[PDB]
Amino acid sequence: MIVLFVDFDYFYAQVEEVLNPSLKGKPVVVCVFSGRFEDSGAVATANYEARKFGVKAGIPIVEAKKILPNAVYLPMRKEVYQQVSSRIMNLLREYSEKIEIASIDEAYLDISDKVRDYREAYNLGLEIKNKILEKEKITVTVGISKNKVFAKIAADMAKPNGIKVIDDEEVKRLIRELDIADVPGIGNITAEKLKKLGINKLVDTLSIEFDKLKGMIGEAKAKYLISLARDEYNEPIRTRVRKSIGRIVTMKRNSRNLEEIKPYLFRAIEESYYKLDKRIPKAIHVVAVTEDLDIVSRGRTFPHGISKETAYSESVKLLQKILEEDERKIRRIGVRFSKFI
DNA sequence: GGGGGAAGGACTAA
DNA sequence: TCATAGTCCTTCCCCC
Ligand SMILES: [Mg+2]
Ligand SMILES: [Mg+2]
Repeated sequence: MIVLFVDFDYFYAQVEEVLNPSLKGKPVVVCVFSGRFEDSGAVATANYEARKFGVKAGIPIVEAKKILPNAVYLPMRKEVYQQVSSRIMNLLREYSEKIEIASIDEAYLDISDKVRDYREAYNLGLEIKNKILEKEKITVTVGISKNKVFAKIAADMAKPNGIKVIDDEEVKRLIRELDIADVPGIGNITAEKLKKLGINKLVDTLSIEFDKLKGMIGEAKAKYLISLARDEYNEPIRTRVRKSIGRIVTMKRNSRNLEEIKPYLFRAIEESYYKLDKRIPKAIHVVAVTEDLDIVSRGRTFPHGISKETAYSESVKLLQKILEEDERKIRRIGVRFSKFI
């Protein structure tokens, strides 16, 4: 299997550039303004001009302004980025029916039946970068290898505006050298549990007692890491099916007053159903972001489709169940639907 | 012993 | 006042 992975570069920021060419060269910061106070919120992303100085996805807009008070700050326009994204995905289908859209800016193409070696793949990668730059003036990084995971690692190494192949020999090389924390699926919490076992390279997972690793990081991740170690991982590229759709919204001020949170809850439902678009969910969950940031969630599954009417009354029950089972004030409130028919 | 689903918190990522 | 969507893992639970 020859997988080709595509990841758009500093996407939201780059799209803002394409719609306003005069931003080219200046640090650009796309923000999610929460609204409780001027400059409240986080950075969704930044171009490399801004990123070069420490301004990057996740930090408070406040900080970014202290680092680069003169960078361009723009409100995130997801709808716009999503349409640009869809158009790019379509260009990708012209290269393989077997395509997996991982996120708004990531996709895997199984090009096994399109090329015969990593040389042709590489050229096809170039064709793709030029096609996109051409049609949408968007630069992307291409990663090529024998499976989804390494194709993604290839990309991580070559970004931005790059392209890299990781042949079988380099795979085995990485299995021993590559820092295990840089493996897709391994987060901080998991990276830590691993270090606490001397495990710092994939190979180290082959020498350790399984049940020992399993009891530490869970059975699924254990099998995942090992299979990668044995150079055996090869999950198929498959059309993705969003299993759930929801929306969570931050409130002006925290509280635990049902009637004061209702507005937000309902606003979150209207926005969600909209997104549902044709989909009828059989399950629903009300999600809460406590003052301390912990997450409290209570949901329920029904034996049939959920009407917006139901969603309404039902969400209030779940909301209160949360209210009674947690004495914390709520910072953000949202809803989430799943188990579509 | 395990198929299978429902619920709640974990974990990645974003 | 710093703090922005989704997928699974783990557990209990009915039950063949
Ligand atoms: Mg990405
Ligand atoms: Mg990207």
